[PDB]
This record gives sequence, C-alpha cells and structure tokens, in this order.
Amino acid sequence: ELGPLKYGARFMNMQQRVIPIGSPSLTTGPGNDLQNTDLISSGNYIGYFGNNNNWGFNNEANWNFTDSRMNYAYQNFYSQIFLPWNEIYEIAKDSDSPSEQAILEIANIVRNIAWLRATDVFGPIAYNSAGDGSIAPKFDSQEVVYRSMLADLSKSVELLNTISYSVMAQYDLIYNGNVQNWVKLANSLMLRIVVRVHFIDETLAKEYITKALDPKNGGVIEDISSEAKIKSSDKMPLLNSMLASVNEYNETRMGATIWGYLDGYKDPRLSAYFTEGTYGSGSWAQTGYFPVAPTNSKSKSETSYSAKFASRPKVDSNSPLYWFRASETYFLKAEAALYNLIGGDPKTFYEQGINISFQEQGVSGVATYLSGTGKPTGLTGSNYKYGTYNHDLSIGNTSPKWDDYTGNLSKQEEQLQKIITQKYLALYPNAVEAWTEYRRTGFPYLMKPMDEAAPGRIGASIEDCRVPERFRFAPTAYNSNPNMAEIPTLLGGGDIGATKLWWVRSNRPKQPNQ
Ligand SMILES: CC(=O)N[C@@H]1[C@@H](O)[C@H](O[C@@H]2O[C@H](CO)[C@H](O)[C@H](O)[C@H]2O)[C@@H](CO)O[C@H]1O
Repeated sequence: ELGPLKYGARFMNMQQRVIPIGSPSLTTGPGNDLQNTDLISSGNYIGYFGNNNNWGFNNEANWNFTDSRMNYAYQNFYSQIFLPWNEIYEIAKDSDSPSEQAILEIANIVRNIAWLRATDVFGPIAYNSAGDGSIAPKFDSQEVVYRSMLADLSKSVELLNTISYSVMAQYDLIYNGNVQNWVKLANSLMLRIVVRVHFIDETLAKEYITKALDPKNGGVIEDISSEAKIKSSDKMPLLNSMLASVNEYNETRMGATIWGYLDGYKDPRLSAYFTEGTYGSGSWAQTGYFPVAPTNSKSKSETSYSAKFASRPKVDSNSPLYWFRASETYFLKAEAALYNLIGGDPKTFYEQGINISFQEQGVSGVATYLSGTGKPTGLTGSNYKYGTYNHDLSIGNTSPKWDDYTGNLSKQEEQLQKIITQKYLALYPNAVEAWTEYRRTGFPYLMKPMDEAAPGRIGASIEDCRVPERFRFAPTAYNSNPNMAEIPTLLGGGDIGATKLWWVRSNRPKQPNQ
C-alpha cells in the first residue's frame, strides 16, 4: 500500500544519502561521493585518512575549492537528499493519517542528520525555505538553522512518541520500523546540536539538552543495540562506499593524525581500524603501521615503496557507515556535565564513553588504557617514508588518564581536550563530525598539512591553520539564485574556506609548535 506505492523508495534513497552509500549495481558512483564528503576532504583534514595523490592540487583534497567540486559537495550534503525528501513532503504534507504523519516526521529526522552535516560544512543553508516551491530559495544563518532544527527535532519527537506501531519496517534500513529507536536518534541528535552551541549560546544549549534527556521523551542512544548505522542487508544490498577509493583507486590510506594517537596511547583499536602496510619487498621489506601525511603534496605512486602499500582502513562490502553510536552520547554528556548542562562527574561519562567505544570495536583492556599517560606519537623526519614531512604530535598534548594533566591549559580546558580527543577516536570513520568538532573546540591537536600552499588556497596562513574552516559555495551558484548574494553577510565574512563558522568558540586553543 503506502510503502510500495508512495514512500518506500524515496525513503530508502534518503537513508543512502545521509553519508554516501549505494547499491552494488551503482559501482563506484557512491564512493566518488563519499570521497568528496569524507575520504579526501574532511577525513583528510583531521587526519583520519591520508591521500595517496595530490590530484594536481585541483580539488578539495589540497584545499582548492573549485567551482565544480564545490557544486558537487553541495549536492552530496544538501540537494541530493532534498529531492526525495521534498517528494515525501508533497505527498504527505496534507494527510490526517497519523501513519503518513509518522512517515514524514521520520523523513524529517533523516533529512536533518544530513542537513546538520551540510550546515556544519557550508554554514548558512536553505533550511526554512525548504519545500516552498520557490525558484530561488532563501538562506538562513547558521544560527537560525540551528534554532529551527532544534525546534523541528523537538516537534518530531512529540508526534513520534504517540506512535506505537512499526512504521515502514520494509524500508527502514536503520531501525527496521522501530519508532522508539527513531525517537532516540532524534533526541541524540538534539544532544549533539546542543553541545555544539553551548560555547556560543549557553541558554539555547540548556533549553534543549533537557528535552533531549528527559526520560519522558524517549531518552537517547545508550546501548550499542540502539546505534544508528547503515549497511548491506536483505532489505537493500549495499556496497560500502569506502572500497572504491581504498582498493580500486588506491588513494585512501590511514591518516598520520589518528595513527599518532592510536600509536602513542597503545590503543587496541589501532589493529581494529587499520591493516598493516608494507614497505619494499622480499627481504628488506618492513610490515608495520605506516600512515600517509595529511593534505599530501606528493603525486600518486604505486611502487612497493609508495603509499599504495601504506596502511588501509579495514573495510569490505559489508562494513557499515555510522550516523550515531552510543559512545558519542557518553562523550557528549561528558562535555555537558563538564559545563554544568547536566550533573554527574565528567570523568564517569568519559571513562564509560571509552569502555563503550571498545565494546563497539570489539577490543578490550580499558582499565590499562585509562591508566596510560603516554603521549601521542609524532612523525619526525626519518620516519615518514612517503616524502619529506614531520610534525611532533606530542608537544603540549594530553593523554588518556583523566587525572594526568600537562599544566599547559586550565584543568577544565584539558578535560575538554581529553573528551574531544577520545571522542575523535570513537567517532572514526565519521570524518565530518570529527572535523566539525575540531573547528568548534580546537581539539584534538592535528598534524599540520604537508602541502604548504594549502592554507593559501583558501585565504589563510600556514602558521596556525591546520584545516579549512568550511567549504565555499561554488561562485556560479550565485547566478541561479539571486538570494545567495546575501551569503557573505549571513557568514560574517567572505565566502571562502578561511572564514570561521557560527559555533567556533572564542580563543580556540592551538597546539604549541615549540
Ligand atoms: C573525484 C576524484 O578526483 N577522483 C577520482 C575518481 O572519480 C576516479 O574514478 C572515476 O570517476 C569518474 C567520474 O568523476 C567516473 O565515474 C569513472 O568511471 C571513475 O573511474 C578515480 C579513477 O582512478 O580516480 C580518482 O582520483
């Protein structure tokens, strides 16, 4: 009835758009999309990954937000998911049927997890004008977007909580129709958004963080069984979109930044996240954990001494892509507790966050890890084999032990550092959320880019800049929408990658170079 003839397909398409993924019959299509949003862009900047190519310095990988690549990013983050969502809206906007009303609120929840990434990447977006038929939509400021999204999520939760029967289980690749689980995802996204805005607007943060956690409202994601992930299933086969860039193009490798933490912390998640690469061959062949540096400057190489044989993220056609896991919830509460948004020892949520992350990665030895005081490992000159590059990731960097401080920051500031750092490790491979959190808090410290002309390409200086502040809108886009002329005003700066977004906290910490 309703699923096969109206929403079913549009809904599955929406789910696949949040983080680029698709059917196997779509070959490398989605991988090219995941590459633009996560692998060679965001994942590259924060150092989750390393590119075995520089593309002639012609795309987002080396911070060259060209007109074509930015139009593509806009599609991947915003417009692609809008089309099917909008159709779902035009078909159910006017229905007394509480069932179709349940379908539209879930579609909205999905569309928001997506547009959250969009706003955190571009800043102002067309949130409120969404679906008003207008030829040229109106953009809202990142602040309005945030406020509206909060109110809308809150509105989805109210209606969805009154629904007690499985909704479109046949097309729900996320929770299989379980409406209670969608309520949790929504509140969990609320908790995310609220923590995001606390430094800027402490009161807005508190208004929603309460609704998000009030038990009467469904609660948040607290068990691995409630996590939101999408993967291949009988309901809809999928080909993990990371494979194209990892195995076919041989361009995505383990990043120098995350390797640095995993290594120096003696993190058992190292083995779970990446494979062991090779260097050379035969006798003098070394087999270890070799990462590729961020914003690589060297061209693609396929020799036995190249990055083609550096460590790769472990992944196969069945691997899933995560939207929101229990571990994040705990780290969010830790930051929340740390700023009096909720009660409880920031430390208890912190450690528990790590414990859950290990359970999700199937590893163990938490107590030993939490006792560690080792510092992240750096990439000095004669250790980086894929060109010349070095960066000391340990300088002024904290360790896993909650009570172990450096003295370089106030205790409150280091505890946040610890939280965001461990959250960074638990978030993997959610490249866009980690990158957003870096730009917001300044943590965890990252390995500087290798391509020194990178900062310059977006209007910034290498001295401080370790990553772009946002993507810019393709200039030609202004020609079709006379409203975009307002973008810079809504941004508070020019439409370039150097401009900071609304939620960047003041005095964002910076690693000491020494
Ligand atoms: C976008 C980017 O810079 N990366 C390219 C990949 O796109 C490319 O794969 C090709 O992509 C085109 C469409 O842009 C088409 O789908 C081709 O069939 C596909 O092979 C890849 C191939 O080696 O290299 C990347 O660096």
